[PDB]
Amino acid sequence: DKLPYKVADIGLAAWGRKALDIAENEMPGLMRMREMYSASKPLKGARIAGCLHMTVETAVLIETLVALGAEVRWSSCNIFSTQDHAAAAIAKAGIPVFAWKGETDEEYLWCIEQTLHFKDGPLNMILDDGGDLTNLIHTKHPQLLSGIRGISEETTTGVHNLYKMMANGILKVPAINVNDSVTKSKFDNLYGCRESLIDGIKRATDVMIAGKVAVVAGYGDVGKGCAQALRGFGARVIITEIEPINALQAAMEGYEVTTMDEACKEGNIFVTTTGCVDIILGRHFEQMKDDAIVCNIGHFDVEIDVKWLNENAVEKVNIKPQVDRYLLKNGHRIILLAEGRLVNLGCAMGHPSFVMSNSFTNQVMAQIELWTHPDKYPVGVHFLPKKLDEAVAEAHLGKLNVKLTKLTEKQAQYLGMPINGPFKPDHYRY
Amino acid sequence: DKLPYKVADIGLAAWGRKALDIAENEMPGLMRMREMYSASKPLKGARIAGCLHMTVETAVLIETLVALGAEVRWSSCNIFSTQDHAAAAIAKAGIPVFAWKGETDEEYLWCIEQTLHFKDGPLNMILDDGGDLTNLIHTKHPQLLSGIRGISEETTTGVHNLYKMMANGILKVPAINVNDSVTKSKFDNLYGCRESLIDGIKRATDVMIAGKVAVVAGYGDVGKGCAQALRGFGARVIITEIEPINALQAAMEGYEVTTMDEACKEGNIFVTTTGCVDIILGRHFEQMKDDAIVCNIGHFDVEIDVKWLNENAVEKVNIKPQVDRYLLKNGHRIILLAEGRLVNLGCAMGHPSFVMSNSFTNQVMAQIELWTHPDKYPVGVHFLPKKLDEAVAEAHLGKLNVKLTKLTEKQAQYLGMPINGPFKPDHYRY
Amino acid sequence: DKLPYKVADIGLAAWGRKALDIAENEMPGLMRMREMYSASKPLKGARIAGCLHMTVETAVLIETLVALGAEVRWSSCNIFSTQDHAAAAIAKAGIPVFAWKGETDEEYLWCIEQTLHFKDGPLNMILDDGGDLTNLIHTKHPQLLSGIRGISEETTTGVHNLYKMMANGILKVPAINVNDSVTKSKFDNLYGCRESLIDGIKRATDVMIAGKVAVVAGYGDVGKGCAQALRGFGARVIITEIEPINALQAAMEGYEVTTMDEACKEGNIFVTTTGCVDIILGRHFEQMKDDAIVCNIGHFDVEIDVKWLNENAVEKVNIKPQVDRYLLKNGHRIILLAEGRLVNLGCAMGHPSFVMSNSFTNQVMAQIELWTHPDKYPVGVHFLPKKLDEAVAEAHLGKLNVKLTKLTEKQAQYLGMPINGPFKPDHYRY
Amino acid sequence: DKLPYKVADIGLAAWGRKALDIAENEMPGLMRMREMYSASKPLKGARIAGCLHMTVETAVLIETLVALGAEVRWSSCNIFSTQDHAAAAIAKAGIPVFAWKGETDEEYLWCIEQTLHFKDGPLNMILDDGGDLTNLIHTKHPQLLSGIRGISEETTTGVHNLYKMMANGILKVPAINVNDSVTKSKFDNLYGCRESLIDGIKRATDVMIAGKVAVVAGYGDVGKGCAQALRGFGARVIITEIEPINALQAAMEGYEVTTMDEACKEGNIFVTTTGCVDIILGRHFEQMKDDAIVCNIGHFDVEIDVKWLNENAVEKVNIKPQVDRYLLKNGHRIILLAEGRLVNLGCAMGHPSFVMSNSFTNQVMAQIELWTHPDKYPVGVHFLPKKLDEAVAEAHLGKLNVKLTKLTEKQAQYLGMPINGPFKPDHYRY
Ligand SMILES: NC(=O)c1ccc[n+]([C@@H]2O[C@H](COP(=O)([O-])OP(=O)(O)OC[C@H]3O[C@@H](n4cnc5c(N)ncnc54)[C@H](O)[C@@H]3O)[C@@H](O)[C@H]2O)c1
Ligand SMILES: NC(=O)c1ccc[n+]([C@@H]2O[C@H](COP(=O)([O-])OP(=O)(O)OC[C@H]3O[C@@H](n4cnc5c(N)ncnc54)[C@H](O)[C@@H]3O)[C@@H](O)[C@H]2O)c1
Ligand SMILES: NC(=O)c1ccc[n+]([C@@H]2O[C@H](COP(=O)([O-])OP(=O)(O)OC[C@H]3O[C@@H](n4cnc5c(N)ncnc54)[C@H](O)[C@@H]3O)[C@@H](O)[C@H]2O)c1
Ligand SMILES: NC(=O)c1ccc[n+]([C@@H]2O[C@H](COP(=O)([O-])OP(=O)(O)OC[C@H]3O[C@@H](n4cnc5c(N)ncnc54)[C@H](O)[C@@H]3O)[C@@H](O)[C@H]2O)c1
Ligand SMILES: Nc1ncnc2c1ncn2[C@@H]1O[C@H](CO)[C@@H](O)[C@H]1O
Ligand SMILES: Nc1ncnc2c1ncn2[C@@H]1O[C@H](CO)[C@@H](O)[C@H]1O
Ligand SMILES: Nc1ncnc2c1ncn2[C@@H]1O[C@H](CO)[C@@H](O)[C@H]1O
Ligand SMILES: Nc1ncnc2c1ncn2[C@@H]1O[C@H](CO)[C@@H](O)[C@H]1O
Repeated sequence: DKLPYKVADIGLAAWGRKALDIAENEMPGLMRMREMYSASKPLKGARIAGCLHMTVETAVLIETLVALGAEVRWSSCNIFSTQDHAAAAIAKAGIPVFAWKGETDEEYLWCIEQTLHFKDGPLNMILDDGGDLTNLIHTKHPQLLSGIRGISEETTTGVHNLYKMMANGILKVPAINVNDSVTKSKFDNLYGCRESLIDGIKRATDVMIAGKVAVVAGYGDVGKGCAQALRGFGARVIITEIEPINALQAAMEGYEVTTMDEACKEGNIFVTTTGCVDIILGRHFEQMKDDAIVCNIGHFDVEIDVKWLNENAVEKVNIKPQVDRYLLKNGHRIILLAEGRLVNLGCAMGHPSFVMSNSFTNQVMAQIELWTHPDKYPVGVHFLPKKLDEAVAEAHLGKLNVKLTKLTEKQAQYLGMPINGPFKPDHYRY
Repeated sequence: DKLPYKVADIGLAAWGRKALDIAENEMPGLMRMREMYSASKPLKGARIAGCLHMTVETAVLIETLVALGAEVRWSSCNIFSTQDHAAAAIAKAGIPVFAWKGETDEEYLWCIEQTLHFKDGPLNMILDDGGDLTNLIHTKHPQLLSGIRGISEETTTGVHNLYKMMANGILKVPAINVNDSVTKSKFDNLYGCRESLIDGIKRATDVMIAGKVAVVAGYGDVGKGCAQALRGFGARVIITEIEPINALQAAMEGYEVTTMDEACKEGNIFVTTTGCVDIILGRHFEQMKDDAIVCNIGHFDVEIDVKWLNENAVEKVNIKPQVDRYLLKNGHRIILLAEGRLVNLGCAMGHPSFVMSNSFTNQVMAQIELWTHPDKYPVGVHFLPKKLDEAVAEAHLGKLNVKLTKLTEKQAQYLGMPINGPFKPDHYRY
Repeated sequence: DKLPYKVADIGLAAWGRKALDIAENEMPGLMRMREMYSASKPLKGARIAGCLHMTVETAVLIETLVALGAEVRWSSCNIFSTQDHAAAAIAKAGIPVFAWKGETDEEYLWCIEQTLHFKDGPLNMILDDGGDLTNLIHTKHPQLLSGIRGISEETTTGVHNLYKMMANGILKVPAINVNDSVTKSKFDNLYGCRESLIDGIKRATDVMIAGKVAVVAGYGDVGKGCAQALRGFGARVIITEIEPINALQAAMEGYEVTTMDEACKEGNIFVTTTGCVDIILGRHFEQMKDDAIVCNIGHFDVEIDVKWLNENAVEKVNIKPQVDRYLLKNGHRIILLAEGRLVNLGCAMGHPSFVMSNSFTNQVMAQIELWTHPDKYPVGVHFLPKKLDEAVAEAHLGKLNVKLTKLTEKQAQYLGMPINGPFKPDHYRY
Repeated sequence: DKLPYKVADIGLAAWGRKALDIAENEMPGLMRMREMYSASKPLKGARIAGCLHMTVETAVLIETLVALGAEVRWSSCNIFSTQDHAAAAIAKAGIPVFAWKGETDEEYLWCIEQTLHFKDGPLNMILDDGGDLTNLIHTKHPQLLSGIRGISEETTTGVHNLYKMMANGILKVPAINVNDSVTKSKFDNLYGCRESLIDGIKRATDVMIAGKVAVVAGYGDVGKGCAQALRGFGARVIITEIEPINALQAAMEGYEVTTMDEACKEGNIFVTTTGCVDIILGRHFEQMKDDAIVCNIGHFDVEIDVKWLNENAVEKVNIKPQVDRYLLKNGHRIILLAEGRLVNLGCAMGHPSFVMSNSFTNQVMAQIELWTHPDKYPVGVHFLPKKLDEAVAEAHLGKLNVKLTKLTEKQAQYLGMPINGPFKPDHYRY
């Protein structure tokens, strides 16, 4: 009857395997969860449904969940985020995958539905990134909410929506805040974007960063990280915000701060890290310098009113996959990347293996807590035990040769914490 | 009988007032508290005794408190931090001041006792910086504990000693952790230091930063700032940490992380941002390069073992106030700045006015809650209302010309916060 | 008989043309040269044969040359650097192109042989980048030295070999040192590599640059630029050099200077900007941590002992074009890139359009001088008029929106230069 | 009769010497010129007259000159650049010094005159910095030119006024362009200001760099360093220039380049590195933000129209030595530093010892060339031999733990250079 998996070219399985083995070598954390729980298989009897850009990095994660005894039905939470060779490998591995690069929004949903029913019945766990899976089931298949033991959210947009469902009595299952995890937000969000964002602008535009004026919307971890990438290349970064604290940070860092109404007149490259709608309007395109490159890193595509463009451009010529050059009714052109969607994961390849492992480590730890200590997590959105947090970083210090110092009893007694024990307070903010 | 105030040279008040007039212009938040709460005098019937480095910046805070209608009796929490003209002006402004640069331990504790009693009776509010004002009373004069309505801690050491006092029911009066306030820890700690450290290093040694090797022990907000400073000058910074996360951060920032035992052989400039004992031992000094520069930026002077030096050095000469060249028994020399005490406030002038206001506005804000919302604060250690937190940054945006954007109804709905209302989640770390 | 051009897929013509259309807008200089001399056609009667990586950027150069009234026959100076869609356009446009990515060494030479004869007889002008075209003819077809009016050198290596043939009496025609031109050397060499080096490593390995140790061999313009790129992502850069001034530089910049013998032990990513043989040897390979990535940004592939790896590696697997993973006899694996040859041009797309236009303008400027004012250039190696030089930077100030300032008579008189007249002395080193 | 020297307070000897002892440790170059030429005493018979900011680092140059057999008479090329303890040491040493911080415009000249005649007769050698000494004699005492064997210029201004005198046949004695020495311009000019400018501002204003708008006029080596300094402190930096190449440079560095006319309205800190007059005019003062900080780093005081303020300001209050707060008619205040003269040497200590040794090694090298190999130096202005240049640097590598690499026969043969020999071509600009 139904399909066992749907990928682009299963003949990409071998090239992706080499890719996977190479990525494994950079994923210290993840490989550590394997050589620690493979025998005890803590996720035995689990049937996980995931919605995460099927990238080479997600395969390493998916095989880490399978090594721990879990069953997995995958999907990518992006039509352009998928990496076909990473998929045509997981499929070959025997894991039913439904994801290719460039699925239509109609395809997108079919792929997610394919991962709701296993052989031993419906799913019992959710691994989400963006919130499509947790909401698609919370509103489209409310009869499965009961057989689902736990939820995991990858990104901020996903965790902001959870907190909403909660405050609106719509959350019927417990979810863990992976994103907000220091070793997650202060690494993947910041450091990750610092290298993947421009990798995306470059591969698609091949533009020279030095000289340009880049406007970044929002100064969050993704903003602080994005802004550091352009500025470090020779660009002049302006920043727009709605948060006093964040706004002061950006200025105290050398960044001019204004509105997009006045900044759209100077910028050559525009980047949205914002979590909400209408960041770059048509009233902004009408003032942008010629060939101005516009992209958005945020999760969903509604930061850039891509509609105004396709409905107000004298013409639109696609240069190549996920790259568009429009001709405005004023002469200027506006190279649009990934049709307004995630730029790093659609024009490039996402965050680097190392950084990606820091987040998946947290994802695997979360899946293990939820599926195993159900009593520890009542319906709501819980953080992950700091202890487990500090654990992710510790698992990666070896691959970087980081040599931690060691307190003595003299100091331990002095400070008051354990020479061997914890001391990382919950107030720290990093 | 008693003394009205004890200061170095009251004839320094004229030059101070000037320096004070220049700083007011740079401390917007402070001024904004004045042009808002002087008439209503919210701190009325208040008798504040505070321990904080009597500098030009602590004078604008002090006079802002009296404007708000308080009774202030000052004192400095460091024998070298004081800024004479700043104390001369305060003394002349008729405020009871006890403090000068270069006091003996025996004088430093006398100065504190002088600010325990007011005409209308003992104190009832505490503004600390290090925990020495809240401890002296808690252990020496416990009987006044009753009269004390609240506590306000300026620095991480005070706040670390607060959660302890609580963990052993030693704390008999509530206190607000001003340090851990976003607009204080991520600005005064990090930025502040990113400017005032080297100033103290330079002003004392006039040493060339570029090309040296700077060893910074501890990668906190202070360690992240001090490192960058040196690093931005052309130095090669090595970092020593005990926490993996913090350590991972440095390693992800390009810094080389190891132990001091191995790094004491390479460094030229030694900076301690750690908050605990024995960072730089003799076991190190014995391996340091000729004329290595060693200083401490952490609050107290037990980071660097100045004792060993004093009792293991061939000869110790004094080039100028707070600068000492030691002649080790191996011929090598070691320039000690401020004798292991705070180098920025010791050899320099401390953080700049603009960053100091963020902390002082928080300071004033705190007292207004403690003294005015006692119910809201039960014995223990509390955080300052995020709302007022975001209020400080706000108060500084104008001076910087930061042009904040404003959400429309459409957006305000989307996201789910108030176009004009709050949306700053407490999960945020910054 | 003979072939009209030989490209990978002329069915890429369409795609390559859009790519060119986007570039032209980014290469202000080349167009300015077009919109200035396409009517006066200064290159009329000339038959240019160039050996420069046939990429999109060079496409714009060629079409500019032809727009100036010249005949052109092209070939790439690298077996992996070619950009087939850009060559398929130059092909359709009617221009004879003998290039494509991945040619055999035996093919690479045949492709150059095709660009030696035109219908009107042999070439009379040479546009080189590496020294292969000027050498092939000097040593293989000496009977053609008479017909060549001039030479144009793109890179250091080429201009280094030019200065030799001369010192040896082998140079039979005059050449122009393009590389040493300020708006090329300090722009292309430095800024081009600061952006394209990394873009080469990523697309090829997708390695996380933050947290790694990057060993850079050579601190020339290409070195200073690679160091800065890697060091801005969080990598730890160690530099190796044979020159004190350059060495004192890296040093004074925060970099650690040592020898590859010591460095090969700490390095994670190795980059050779040096222009001579044996920069990285097997004696090193056998000390490199696991999976170390080794690439070469110099011009020729003799900096890394590739021959050793092949004849000493237990096994070699090719992950994907220009990416090989080697298994040494100690287990460790070495990820070689581009087979030792140019990493940016072979793994990425070379430098971004903007920076290449500076270089490519100098180029067009040279061919005009040599072919038009031969009397000015007597057998040897010369520099491009300091005046023309400054003109390359001035034709770009507009696109960047740079607002130069203008002296007044009072000033112009003061200094002693022309308020409109030149002043940039040749002592200047930038 | 005449005076043996003139200092502010000879009692300052003791401490100066301590500072001189320490500085010697940071000047690996000057000491090397000692342990090498003190016995052979090459400057025997020389009566050197030199105008250079009499500072601790100068006293070291001076003492090196005497150790090499040269007689000496000194004066400061600045009214506020002198360091009284470093002059009270040279005086006690027995050397005739005529300098002291804060000398009226008339004392400045009388000091230079004192150093025009030695017992054995007039001067036969000049070591200048600015061109004061060399001009005063050329125009006031032309009768000494015959007895003067050579000239040494420390800075750009003077060197620019030498090529000038030459171009006007008014230069009657051979001079050496020391400034343009790579290990001088790309170190003293660049890395020197990077630390000296902000130290001057800081000590003077103690203002906060972070979050301010800084305008640097002139993007030369001095502009490159000051720009980078302010920038790494968290300040936004606007750059003004008249040169297209230097201009593109700033822009490809991310700096916004405009004109003071537009800029003056934004900046908070104004720094002049230009070499000419009328940089910051009254027309600019009337638009500046309140309490803006203005200062010049160039050599002489005519970049900032100080005369205008003095004659258009409501009132001018002196904050303290070399610091003034002016009151314009619009209520705004202008904090003027050093009265418009060098800000790094007038309010700070100048460049750190280490860097001042590279410059001073060249200084002592030139005198040994002019005063020992005259036939080699005809009337005009020459560059110090490249061989000697590379020596300066090479002589500082050890102190910084730099570990240069050595070429092999295999490579030297390759390149064509001497494994042990030189190769630093003069086409290199560094
Ligand atoms: N591209 C990736 O690979 C990737 C990685 C991480 C997170 N994300 C996405 O990024 C978003 C979260 O960003 P984060 O975690 O880096 O930081 P965050 O959510 O903390 O950042 C939000 C910041 O943006 C500001 N902002 C909100 N509305 C704005 C408006 N209209 N104009 C200007 N600024 C505005 C807010 O004030 C806030 O300071 C989510 O949508 C998440 O999906 C994507
Ligand atoms: N001089 C100033 O201007 C100034 C400013 C802020 C805070 N302080 C003082 O400094 C401390 C606060 O520093 P902060 O808030 O920037 O940082 P913090 O306390 O958050 O960080 C301390 C860091 O030091 C590390 N550390 C602890 N012991 C160590 C050891 N033995 N070896 C190596 N590393 C070690 C910890 O892992 C931690 O990450 C307090 O003492 C506070 O009083 C002084
Ligand atoms: N990939 C590209 O885009 C690109 C761009 C420009 C130049 N190049 C190539 O680069 C070379 C020119 O370099 P450039 O203009 O960037 O700077 P440059 O030529 O000035 O660099 C030479 C530097 O490398 C150093 N060096 C020489 N031998 C060394 C050795 N054996 N070990 C360590 N260091 C050594 C030299 O001392 C010198 O400082 C030529 O090969 C040229 O063909 C490639
Ligand atoms: N105080 C110090 O420590 C110090 C150190 C070095 C040099 N200096 C002085 O600085 C000058 C030269 O500096 P350098 O060697 O760093 O570089 P340089 O002489 O190359 O700098 C000159 C640059 O300034 C620019 N400029 C000239 N007029 C301008 C104008 N009206 N507006 C804007 N920009 C303009 C020019 O375009 C040029 O690029 C000399 O006067 C020298 O005396 C002072
Ligand atoms: N390489 C990648 N593979 C999988 N997930 C990624 C990757 N790159 C970024 N992400 C995650 O994507 C989320 C948003 O969709 C970010 O929070 C980040 O955590
Ligand atoms: N300029 C200064 N005046 C008063 N307090 C300061 C100053 N500089 C730094 N500090 C404070 O010193 C504390 C540690 O003693 C830091 O928390 C910071 O708040
Ligand atoms: N994008 C590119 N297109 C054409 N030539 C390039 C490109 N990138 C780098 N180069 C040139 O390659 C030369 C060395 O092969 C460098 O001097 C540089 O000028
Ligand atoms: N510390 C210092 N000692 C002596 N001369 C200095 C000092 N700092 C800078 N200078 C010199 O002042 C010159 C310009 O007057 C600069 O070229 C620089 O060489």
